[PDB]
Amino acid sequence: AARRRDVDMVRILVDYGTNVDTQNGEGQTPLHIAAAEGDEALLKYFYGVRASASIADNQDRTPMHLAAENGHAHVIEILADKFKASIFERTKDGSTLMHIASLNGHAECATMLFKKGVYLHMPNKDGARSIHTAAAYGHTGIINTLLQKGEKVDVTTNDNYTALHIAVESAKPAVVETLLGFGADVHVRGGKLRETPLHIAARVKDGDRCALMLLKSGASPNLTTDDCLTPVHVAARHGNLATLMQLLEDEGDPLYKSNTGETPLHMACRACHPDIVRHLIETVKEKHGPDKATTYINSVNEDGATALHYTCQITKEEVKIPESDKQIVRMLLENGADVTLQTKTALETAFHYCAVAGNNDVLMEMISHMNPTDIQKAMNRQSSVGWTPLLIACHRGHMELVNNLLANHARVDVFDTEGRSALHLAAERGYLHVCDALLTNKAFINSKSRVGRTALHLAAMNGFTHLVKFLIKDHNAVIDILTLRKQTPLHLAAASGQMEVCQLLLELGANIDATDDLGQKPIHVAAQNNYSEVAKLFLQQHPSLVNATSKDGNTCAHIAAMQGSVKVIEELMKFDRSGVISARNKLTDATPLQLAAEGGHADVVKALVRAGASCTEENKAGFTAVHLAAQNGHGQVL
Amino acid sequence: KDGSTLMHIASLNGHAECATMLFKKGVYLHMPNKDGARSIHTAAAYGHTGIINTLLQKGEKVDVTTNDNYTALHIAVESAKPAVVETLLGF
Repeated sequence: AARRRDVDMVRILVDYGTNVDTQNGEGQTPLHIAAAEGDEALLKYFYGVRASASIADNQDRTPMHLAAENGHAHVIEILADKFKASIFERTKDGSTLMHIASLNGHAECATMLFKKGVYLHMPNKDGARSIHTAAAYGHTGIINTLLQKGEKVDVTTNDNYTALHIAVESAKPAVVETLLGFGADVHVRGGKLRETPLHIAARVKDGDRCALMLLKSGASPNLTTDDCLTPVHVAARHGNLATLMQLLEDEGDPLYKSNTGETPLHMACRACHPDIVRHLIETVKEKHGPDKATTYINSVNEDGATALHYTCQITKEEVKIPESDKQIVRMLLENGADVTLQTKTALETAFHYCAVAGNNDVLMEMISHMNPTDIQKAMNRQSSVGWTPLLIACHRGHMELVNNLLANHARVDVFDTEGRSALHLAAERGYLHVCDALLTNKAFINSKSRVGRTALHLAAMNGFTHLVKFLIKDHNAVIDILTLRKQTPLHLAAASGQMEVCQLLLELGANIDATDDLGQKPIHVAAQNNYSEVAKLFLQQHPSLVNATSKDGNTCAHIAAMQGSVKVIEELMKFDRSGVISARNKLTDATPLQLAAEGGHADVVKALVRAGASCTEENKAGFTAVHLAAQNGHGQVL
Repeated sequence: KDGSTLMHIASLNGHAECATMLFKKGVYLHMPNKDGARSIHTAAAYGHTGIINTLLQKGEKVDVTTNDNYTALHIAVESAKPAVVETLLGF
């Protein structure tokens, strides 16, 4: 009867003794359904029975609060006749139900809720007052009555936003008209970015209805942000077309220059918007001539960046419009370009950025159409590192792009400052079909770097067994290639300690005990970087009987004593403990306990003393290992 | 396209009896021009003292500036209207 606004059934049912403060599953009271219903008949009937109204719903919508959720005023005054507290609205965010009257927008509720709910001004937990939410949800009459009651529209929040700086965020046009009529200053400031409202008007998606009303009352497209950028730059960023047309119509210059040297063409192009770039070149072509349009396209930001550099850095994931990047490149190349434009610091042209990104599934074609032969002059140049886009694309693994560059016949014999080819980069990152695409294009396997590393050395270093099978099996790469440090990739593979790779190299077979520049049999290099399972491969398979190995310095167990390799010497002692205790170095007469105590590794002492290893083995100088503990200062070994 | 806002038109021609009924009806005090000039700036520009008496009566501080920072003296002296500047000093 309350929600149906039935007064006869409330008089008879309440005359039958019903609950005056009844509660449904939602918790909204029947008197709260009378104030929320906007029916003063059931409000005076429940007020005649003195119905308590403090028990609101689950959303705390009390009789004045749910009556303001409807918009009734006599239900709020009759709620005050039922002693509703008009000074009590809080909902852990500063409810303060003039905000609710600014949520829904009821002026007849706002006047009686001004005489009754006397609070002008109590802000939200964000810091927003009633004009901020009235301007947010777009209720002009509430702004007429709150501005009539007296509150300056230069009011800010905790985040410094004025009423324009919230009404333009919601893009409510006639609200902004009333705020300009109230006396708002269109320049003023923004929160945490220190921004004019045009920087909001060129950022919100619906700004075109509102930004002209910022320019009807006059505003400043010359006004920069904290990062020194016009709102032309902002509409260049956020993809707003008609707003940018209004900004250029209002004598906003497209010729400004950011703190990073960026024109709005640059950051317009980086956000990938075709009609903005189109429109900017169509305006600069008129108001400065096509020559200054060509120098405007070839305008140079900080670190030598032109707009062609900001073409290529977009990707195929963040493109989100199918043929946008291609026609942006058509609008930039077709209207004059400096297609190389070698950058200032990092020496690389905009072509290199194609190989950085992967939108050169399309953009490599589009740039690669409008040059007859100097494409090769673009492809044969090197970066500051010394990189060609073959080195960058093969460094990343954009496979179809590598198929595009090799069909466009770039030279595979380029070299970086580290003496590396594309086989060394793609083999370093481990891509199969990139190296396959190189070797179809007559790449040279067994090339070497400054360290003399081959592609097999890097693939064995970085764990790519399919690339190792691909090189040795598919392309007959030599297995026992030495570095400049005279290292085969079995112990350069055991240097990084990759077990299955060394299983593959021993499955293909090579000279195991081939010494390195330090005379290093492979388990020495396995013991320097203390990979226990790799020594378990070279020793569990046991192809060379290298437990009693010899190097230029010492044996493997001595290096195991040097590193503190209790797992590695646990495997070595667990295989050949009797032959691992008696390790006397032929050059120094040293034992592994002496290098353990000299290194101060107490756990190696626990392992070898746990296996035997009497301490009384004197050196060539003559010491027990206790004396090396005394010389080196390791009391745990003591 | 330049912020017409016909209280400016009442400040162009200078009719106070049109300004009162155009204040109750054309309720906008304050919407500036595309240059940034409000109704006191054009009333002071074209030299109509009674419009400045009624707009100053309706409430608007004469330290108001434009987009180009000119106060009401900084436009009334550009037009060199003397008694306008007298009323602005009285304001």
